[PDB]
Amino acid sequence: MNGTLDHPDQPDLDAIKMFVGQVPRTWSEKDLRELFEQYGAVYEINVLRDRSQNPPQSKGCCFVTFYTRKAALEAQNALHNMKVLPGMHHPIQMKPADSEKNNAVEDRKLFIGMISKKCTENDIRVMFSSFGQIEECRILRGPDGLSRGCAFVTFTTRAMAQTAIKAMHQAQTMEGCSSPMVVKFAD
Repeated sequence: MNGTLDHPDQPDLDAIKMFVGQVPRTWSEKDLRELFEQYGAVYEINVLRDRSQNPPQSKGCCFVTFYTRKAALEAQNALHNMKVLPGMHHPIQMKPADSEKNNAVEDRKLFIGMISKKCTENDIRVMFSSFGQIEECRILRGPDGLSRGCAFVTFTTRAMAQTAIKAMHQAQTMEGCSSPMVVKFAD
């Protein structure tokens, strides 16, 4: 028969989801499945294109779902949120559930190069708290006796993060240490 109980055997979507961008698409769908099979036990694979017409065209995107999450672990080492291919002329991008990359912190990153030695990591939070909600606060200091002068920050909304730039990048500590200050979103 045919029925979409949504949970005929698996009462949890704790399996695994994968998203790919810029895939050769030089082969068929079934054949494509084989490629993902090398990462574990696949289950459902769908490739987008939309009747492969002119207005749409195969966007080279494919998402696969597995049945053995344990097997999916290996795939992470094989690709993870960041993957690198030869680069000759056959690039493909494989990432797993961008919504739960786990490395959501990287989603919003700020980089500071020159900061006052009298700056602590949590202390940095205080200044950034003036902007909005902060996900993570990081500072780099050396046991030389003071902070080497570098800091990393993670900010909920990129827009809010941009504000920090104006507060630092467009201000500089020309009063406490008398030196330009640079802060920019990671890339």
